[PDB]
Amino acid sequence: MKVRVKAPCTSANLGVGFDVFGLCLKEPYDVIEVEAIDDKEIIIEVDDKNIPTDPDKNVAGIVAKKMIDDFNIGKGVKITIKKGVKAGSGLGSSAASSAGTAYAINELFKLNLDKLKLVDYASYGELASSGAKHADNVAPAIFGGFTMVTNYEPLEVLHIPIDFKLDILIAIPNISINTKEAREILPKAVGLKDLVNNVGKACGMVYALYNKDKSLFGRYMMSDKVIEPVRGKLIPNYFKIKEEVKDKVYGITISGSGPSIIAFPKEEFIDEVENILRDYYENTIRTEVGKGVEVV
Amino acid sequence: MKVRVKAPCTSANLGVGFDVFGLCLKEPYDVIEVEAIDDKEIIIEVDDKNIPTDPDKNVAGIVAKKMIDDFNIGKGVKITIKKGVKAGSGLGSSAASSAGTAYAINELFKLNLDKLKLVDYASYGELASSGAKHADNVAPAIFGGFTMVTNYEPLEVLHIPIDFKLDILIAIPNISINTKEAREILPKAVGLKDLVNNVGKACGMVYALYNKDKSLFGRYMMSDKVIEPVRGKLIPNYFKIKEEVKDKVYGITISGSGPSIIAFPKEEFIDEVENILRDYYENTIRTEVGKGVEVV
Repeated sequence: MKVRVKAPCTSANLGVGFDVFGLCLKEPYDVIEVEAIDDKEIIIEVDDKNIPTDPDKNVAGIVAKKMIDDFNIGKGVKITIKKGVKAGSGLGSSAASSAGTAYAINELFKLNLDKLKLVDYASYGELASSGAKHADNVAPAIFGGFTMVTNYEPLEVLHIPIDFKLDILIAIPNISINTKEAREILPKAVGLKDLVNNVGKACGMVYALYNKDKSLFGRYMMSDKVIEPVRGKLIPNYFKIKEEVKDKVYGITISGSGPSIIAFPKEEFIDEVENILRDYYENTIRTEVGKGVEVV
Repeated sequence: MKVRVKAPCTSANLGVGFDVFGLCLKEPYDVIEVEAIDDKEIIIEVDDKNIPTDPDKNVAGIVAKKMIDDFNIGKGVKITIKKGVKAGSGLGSSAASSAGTAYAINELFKLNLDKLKLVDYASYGELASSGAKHADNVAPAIFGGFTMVTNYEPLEVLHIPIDFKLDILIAIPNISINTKEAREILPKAVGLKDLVNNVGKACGMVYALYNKDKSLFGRYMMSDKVIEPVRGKLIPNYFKIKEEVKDKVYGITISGSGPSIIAFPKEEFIDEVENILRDYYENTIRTEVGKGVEVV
């Protein structure tokens, strides 16, 4: 009685969509196995030893218990986790485990819950663990494609399938940013003009997706002046890299809280951009939009 | 050389889309005529003398001028204007004359400008007469349907045709609000929470239009907490009316800077909602989404 799942990384904010937008990646991902066991206990194992194994501290254990309790499940579970990427990289690492666990529990115990509810449960875990739902990483991990968290409580998620091709390049710097550090960078207030600018550009990106227009999507994506200029200072060579790939990408910005960089290379310069990225960051991967947590 | 046209009113902002969103109405509308005359004179006729006939001060005169200098239009022009609604009510009355003018000029002399260029010239008029492009009103007037002004400098406009029926009820309170005075009350800075809320809700409205979801569009429309709670205090009974038609409309908000109000009544309650609006205000009009300026 077990289930094995692939839970993908995700890239949130996407420039002008801070705390709303989320794009699901195909790679990297967490591989998670959940096994029903007879004694009413929650046991966790993770291939990354610094990660707590205490079911009350590990986001995966926190999600399992809440679901086990809510659905008055008899069994306990053994959760085995192979991490795709370290937390603090801006790639929704913790969200992958939260989403992956909610989705795996739903499968193993036949709960038949719809996706929005799985996002809710996964978010319960992120909240308990870090003080915030991080629904904008959890939603794309569960739905796949592009998502928008358009109300935080009650939680509402709008999903926009991405059916055209969208190559993605991810540069992963060897530094980290935890949830506390991410908030420190945030501006205290925003000028009316910036709100207007961001609302307009963010809405234009939605229009761009429905019109399959990658240039428009990427161009508007690079317009934020509220957060990006400050968040970008935290990433070595970010602005310089942005300048150097300028005409070879549809768009490039910071992934989530950073420090990872996400770029959408034009088809003709994909290897060149990958190479340029590698020259600054050895840990660079090539992916595409993902379909969300899937049974493997 | 005679061109007769209909310039429609438009509703800008729509709650969370301020300075960006614009919706073209079918009515009210200006009726404008432009005939080619020989002398290098710009002559203006307007049903009411509250509207300045002097070509340098009347927006339609300005759009008429700057359009000839540019194109070397041989003969001068005389313009007849029948106003749809009183300016300063929040229905794009002025943009109706500007956009109506440019669309005619282009029509009358078979120039082949771009709907966008026409928006440009029309804005030039609103600009040359108020310093502001008022493009969020002029764009829907030209394009018809729903538009988004996504960049003010240069001008960028995205159009979303409204292919389904969208009933509209407009209430025009017998009061005036200084467009300018109501610029200072507006906060000049906003909290991050509001950036997040508005970006999410506005993007959700775009999603709603593509999914032809009136309910979602109207509910998100009523979610602004930056401008609406402030501007709405100056509209007698607005807040109380919003609560009263609560379940009978998909949504209800301020049209532009007010005092006019725009509601999307549910099919089932259109008569009753229009009656409630007539009971509070006196002037009500039942329309739907328009298609922009067209040859009559």
